[PDB]
Amino acid sequence: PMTPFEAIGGEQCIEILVDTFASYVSKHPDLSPIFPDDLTETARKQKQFLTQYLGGPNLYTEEHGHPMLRARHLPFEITPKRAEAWLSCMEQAMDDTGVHGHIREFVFERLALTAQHMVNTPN
Amino acid sequence: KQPMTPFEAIGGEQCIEILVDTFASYVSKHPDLSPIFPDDLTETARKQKQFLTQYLGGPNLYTEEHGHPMLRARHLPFEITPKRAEAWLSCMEQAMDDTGVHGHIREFVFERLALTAQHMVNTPNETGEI
Ligand code: HEM
Ligand code: HEM
Ligand SMILES: [C-]#N
Ligand SMILES: [C-]#N
Repeated sequence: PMTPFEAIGGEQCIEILVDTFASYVSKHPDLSPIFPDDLTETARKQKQFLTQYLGGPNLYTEEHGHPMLRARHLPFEITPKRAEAWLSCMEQAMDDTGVHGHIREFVFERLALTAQHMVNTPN
Repeated sequence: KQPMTPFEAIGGEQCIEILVDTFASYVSKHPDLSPIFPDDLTETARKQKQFLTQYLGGPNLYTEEHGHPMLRARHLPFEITPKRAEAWLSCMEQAMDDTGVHGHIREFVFERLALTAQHMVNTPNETGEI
């Protein structure tokens, strides 16, 4: 024991985490313009990626191949301000789904680092 | 008579401490690598030492603290190109040279590490690399 995926609560917790996150993303002025109007598909892939990243089944790469995550974000203007907005929505999502304690810090530190890596545009 | 574990054969903790500290120095200077690593590699180095210790047959310091390495999953968000894997291995080679790691243990460790690096690659090659 115990993968971050099991510690965070498994599929059930990822489901609601990402559903709540997508809701906040869709309502954030800094993010809603660059995401799809319908985030269903986006959220489906976010669940895949977070699942596989945190030690669950290899959902994302089994369907979409190599993650190449920064490259998939290149077509979008991802500014430091937008990275902040993203993490701000993940923070609220984790608060709303009960993700606390060491797993919260573990996951958020790694997504904050990842979000920094996605930045491809100055403010 | 017990053969040495690979971790013993390389010189144990004192070697792994020196090798990783040296490696992380090269990493932080490598233009292909430093952008994606944290600015302060101290936590990364601490984890690398723990990983490599158990990776080579020492105690399970990494798994006991962090859980299963699952390194391909843990590297999923990071832009790991074939080039950056070679840079990684290049810094390890230089680090091994600086720390005195030679012989069968060096080739055993490097060849295993070269397999792991290739498995971390999660971004296609760039133009000219086909
Ligand atoms: C730094 C701020 C970020 C912004 C502004 C951003 C924005 C976006 C946008 C607009 C898309 C397109 C969605 C679609 O076409 O369906 C996308 C895709 C995606 N993003 Fe993010 N993102 C950010 C960071 C992250 C982070 C930290 C992760 C960590 C897991 C992540 C994982 C993904 C995944 C898995 C996809 C699906 C890619 C695909 O297969 O098409 N992103 N992102
Ligand atoms: C192939 C080129 C590689 C690149 C570019 C690379 C890059 C990175 C980066 C940017 C991180 C994030 C640092 C952090 O969050 O602390 C990381 C974490 C890590 N890497 Fe690598 N890596 C590579 C290969 C390897 C190899 C070959 C090994 C082991 C033999 C390894 C073991 C680790 C470990 C244990 C961690 C810490 C994960 C954690 O517990 O958070 N990596 N790597
Ligand atoms: C990406 N959210
Ligand atoms: C990884 N270093």
